[PDB]
Amino acid sequence: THLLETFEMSIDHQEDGLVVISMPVTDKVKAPFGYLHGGASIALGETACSLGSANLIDTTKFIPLGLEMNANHIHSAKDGRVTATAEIIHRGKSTHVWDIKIKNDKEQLITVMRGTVAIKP
Amino acid sequence: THLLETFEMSIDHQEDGLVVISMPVTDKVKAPFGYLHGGASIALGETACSLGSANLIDTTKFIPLGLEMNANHIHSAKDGRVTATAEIIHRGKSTHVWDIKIKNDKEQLITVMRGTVAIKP
Amino acid sequence: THLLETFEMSIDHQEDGLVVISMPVTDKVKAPFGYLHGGASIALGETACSLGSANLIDTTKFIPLGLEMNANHIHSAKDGRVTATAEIIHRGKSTHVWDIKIKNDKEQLITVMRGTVAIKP
Amino acid sequence: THLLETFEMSIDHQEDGLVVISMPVTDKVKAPFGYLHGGASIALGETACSLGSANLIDTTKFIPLGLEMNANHIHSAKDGRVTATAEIIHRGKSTHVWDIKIKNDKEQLITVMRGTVAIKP
Repeated sequence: THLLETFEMSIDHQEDGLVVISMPVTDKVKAPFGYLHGGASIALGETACSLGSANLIDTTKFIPLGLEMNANHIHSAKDGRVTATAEIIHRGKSTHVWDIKIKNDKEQLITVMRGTVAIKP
Repeated sequence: THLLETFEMSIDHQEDGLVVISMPVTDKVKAPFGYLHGGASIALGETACSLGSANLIDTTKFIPLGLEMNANHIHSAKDGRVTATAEIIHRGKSTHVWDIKIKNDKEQLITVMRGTVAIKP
Repeated sequence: THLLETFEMSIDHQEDGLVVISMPVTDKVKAPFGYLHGGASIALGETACSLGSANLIDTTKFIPLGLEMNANHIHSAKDGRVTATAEIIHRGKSTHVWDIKIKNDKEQLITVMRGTVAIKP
Repeated sequence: THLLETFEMSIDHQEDGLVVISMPVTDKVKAPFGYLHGGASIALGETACSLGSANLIDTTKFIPLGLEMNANHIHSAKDGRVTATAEIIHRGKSTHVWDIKIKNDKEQLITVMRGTVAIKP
């Protein structure tokens, strides 16, 4: 699990075109200020659409590869859990485009993101 | 320190408009396939331009807040260290815009980013 | 109207937090290849959020200013009209964040876009 | 031709990995307010990295296809010409990543951009 383990990520739900993953906001993933580090949030998002694209393709002859990621940071989180919901926007043969919304415990948007995943042999 | 300590980041060089930060590529920050997780590289970059903006303002009066971040993933990193060089593009009164390039051991671009930092009271 | 005139843009529908704007796909807005220029589509989207943020503020005291825009180009538009649907994501005091989806005649996603608008005196 | 023609773009310089293209700031390309419309500036940049990728490939067999564009608007352009300078960041087999900086007359940064171009058969 690597990073996924380091961040204590858990997959709450998966279906085709949809991934919901969450993680605890701990000292380990805070910025020094400290509220959850924007980078930690983004890493959760990239994990979510990587898992999604992997679930949508044939693992045996293909591999999903993050190509482009972008993010707006909105509210902050200092405790509880944050939850990322990745929903697919486009399911191209070569690329997938995902929409990711990351919320805290108060249902506030913490980060809004889009990711582009290349599908490679 | 928090995430900065979790990822074992260290500043190699700072001067007005420039930050160079690096970190070792360990299992703790890999994706499960065995290469540095794209989100960890992005976290490195967000950190670099947050420090850079903090270095340009009166921090008794203002805080830097990451507003928008984007990133292209280019080559991968399996081991060694990765290094983020953040150079400022625009130092405005209310927003700073940063260019960040991240490279592995063999000087390959792993990630290129742009970061928009809000300056808040 | 300017560019909005040059592009023959027109507002299909408007309400709080929502803007639907369309334009004809003409030779004037085409890339030298056969289809609508990606930059023309993005200009439609940026106009859409600018109008929406304007509709959400006191236009006699503050003014909306595009700050950051990002776009995925998914499908092509060869003819007919394209339509941008901008829905607001976060309505902050100093920044508005918008989701924009642009579609052609055949219900295909042409462009998906996120736009950040500064609110300023 | 087409949008290039509409915007009166002039290719000022080309070499491998570099494209300099300018255009006049006319009412045609203004926002209503109105300075140069952000979208017009972005279309100029997307044009520059499209031409640059075309210059790098066998256009008897391949075409450049804009995949992702992002942009920070910085200063505004009121009149004269604006100039887009596109330099390549990464020239991959199937995708190219470009930096584009767009300036006005008074040497001010109007727009900074990163463009991701797909190389398609």
